[PDB]
Amino acid sequence: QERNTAWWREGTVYQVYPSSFKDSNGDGIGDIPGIISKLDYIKSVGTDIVWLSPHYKSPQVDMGYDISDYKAIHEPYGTFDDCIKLIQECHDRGLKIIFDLVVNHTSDQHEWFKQSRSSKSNAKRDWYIWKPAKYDEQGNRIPPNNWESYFGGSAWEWDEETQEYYLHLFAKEQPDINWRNLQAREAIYKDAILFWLDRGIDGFRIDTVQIYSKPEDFPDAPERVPGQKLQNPSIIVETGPQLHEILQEMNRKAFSKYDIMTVGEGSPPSLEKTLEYVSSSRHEIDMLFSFDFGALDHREIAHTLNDIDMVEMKETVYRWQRLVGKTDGWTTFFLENHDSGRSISRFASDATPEARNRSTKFLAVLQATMSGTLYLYQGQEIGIPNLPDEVPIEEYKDVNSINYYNAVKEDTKNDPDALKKAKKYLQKVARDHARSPMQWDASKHSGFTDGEPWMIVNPIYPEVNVAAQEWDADSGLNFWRHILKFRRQHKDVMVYGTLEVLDKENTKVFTFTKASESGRTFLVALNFTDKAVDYDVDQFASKSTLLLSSIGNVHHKSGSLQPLEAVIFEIH
Ligand SMILES: OC[C@H]1O[C@H](O)[C@H](O)[C@@H](O)[C@@H]1O
Ligand SMILES: [Ca+2]
Repeated sequence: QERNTAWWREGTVYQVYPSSFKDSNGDGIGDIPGIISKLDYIKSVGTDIVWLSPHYKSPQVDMGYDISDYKAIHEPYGTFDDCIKLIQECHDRGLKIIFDLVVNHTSDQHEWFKQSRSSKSNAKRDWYIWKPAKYDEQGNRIPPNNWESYFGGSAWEWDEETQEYYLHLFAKEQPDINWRNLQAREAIYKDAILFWLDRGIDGFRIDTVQIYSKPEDFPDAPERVPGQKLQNPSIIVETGPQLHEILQEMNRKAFSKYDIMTVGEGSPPSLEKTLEYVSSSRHEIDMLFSFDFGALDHREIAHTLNDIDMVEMKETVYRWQRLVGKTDGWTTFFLENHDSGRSISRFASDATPEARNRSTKFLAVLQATMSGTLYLYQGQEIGIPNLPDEVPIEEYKDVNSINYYNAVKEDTKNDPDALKKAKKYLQKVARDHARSPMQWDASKHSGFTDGEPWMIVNPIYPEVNVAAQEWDADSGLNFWRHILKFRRQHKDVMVYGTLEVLDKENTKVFTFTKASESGRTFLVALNFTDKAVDYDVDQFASKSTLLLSSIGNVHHKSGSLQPLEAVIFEIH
């Protein structure tokens, strides 16, 4: 198997969130014709590959990640031929398109589940994970173990009609597929994978790629949150006994028969296990998204915020950037997606118009200099920040936000201080900041819809919008376009370059080198603080020439880095 890999290795991915990108018929929901009408705009950002988030038939409990039919399209997004049209419209403009592959679980409204839960004698019973109840010391009915769902509460839902519990790592409406059942494997391969590979898509975003295979004895998860009864089982379900078997099967049967790229969500903590997923040798998948970088400012399982430790951040960047050049694997880099808070709000300053612009360019240098495939999320190019403090919790429509807040309200019996702390946490890292409609212009709802949007449009939209940034040479959008042109022109060091960290102990400035095997080497310095810091490039590079600064080359002062200034130098 000799393949065309350069297109995914060097390509820039733009992630589209169907519900929030563009509404073409004023019902307040985004749709496929809206996407088709904005494809020229996507191309103009610098995009090679479009990553469409789940658009298939779904009750929208988890906004597309609970699928009720792999072969049909969610009616508000448009018709089945609208989906085929989008694939062609992308292709017409030189854009590839990848779909979201959600196969750890299905909707509870999927016909496969309606059959599974119907009776214990049903032919498709074993297609999902059913377990009998356990009884505690005092005779009460309890689940098979302490596993917690990622959205709160136990991971086992009680089906009274069949007196048995079904496994659900996500919502009660997302029952987990039993991957031990070969008949269910074939059903997924045919409907969720080969059906769309046969319609000409260029690849998939594989969800929760580590958790398909559960250990046969479903043992209690470890005490990750001291003294709490239920425990998230991510650490014991990740890379299960059949996981690599499954990925190997998906490659030989589907991925290897088409010219595509596969990107998996979730990576192991070690290099040798990570290479078991992405090494060319292995013929499984091409690259992985790691949660490490996104986890520097919060701990999801404990719903706690924390200050970013500069040295841990550097070690996290190096942990995965080390795959490029020293191995036959690959890696990715991203600061945003549908499951995260806005990047300028979490990693830079969003306080003022000037700060939003300076921060957008700052993070742009951080991402542009990282090796591996680069991923942008709709909005990131124009510096959309997080929803401000004045937006109340009722507007946070995401199920993860509602379940957490409700669990605080229940477990603390409306402790008002606990609710304020729960809201503060949600204001920094909720998934809702990434789902507020795309900001196109300064008209009603930032020109996203003529109707009433399905979720609140960020109220900074009059300042922050595409049309405002299009003809402004100094906008974050035109900075993003230039930095991607720079990235392609210097791909030997930016895309394929080996990364090495210098001045490790420095807590204010991150300094690293990107070296090609051709010879060429760049040095990147980022001042993550908001005060001027003394910085001397000559202590880390014999000879150097400034190529670009995020604050403007003429504003760069030798012997210092300005607040949130990132610089690229050619050295050696
Ligand atoms: O499908 C359940 C969850 O897993 C997926 O990986 C998605 O990225 C996330 O948005 C979703 O809530
Ligand atoms: Ca619509």
